Amino acid sequence: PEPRPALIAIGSAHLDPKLKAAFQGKKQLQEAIAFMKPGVAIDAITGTAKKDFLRFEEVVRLGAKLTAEVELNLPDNLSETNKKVIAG
RNA sequence: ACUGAAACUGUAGUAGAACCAAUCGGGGUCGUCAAUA
Repeated sequence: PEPRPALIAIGSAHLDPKLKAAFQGKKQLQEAIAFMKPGVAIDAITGTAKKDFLRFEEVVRLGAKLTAEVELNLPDNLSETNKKVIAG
């Protein structure tokens, strides 16, 4: 069989459009949405940090509400039972 | 003379080891102060 495409299209989840507008040109604020989380690996016998295993990771603050547009291009003939299966 | 489809930038990883909030100090003891007549 030929490969089926998806019935669901799912956009990228972006920050609220008005919040995004508030940020424009405020480079310092865009950086402040995220922060360094430290990361280190400990040696199991010495209980001390391994060599090499020290990392700093950008993480984005919790509380972000993002929304993505979704499209369900369901077939024209699909039954109401099968619609409710997809929704389920 | 016809939009390729489908695919999580994810997986493993202790911001930790070492470091004395500490060193010295009798709750003690005597003559000063003012300037003239």
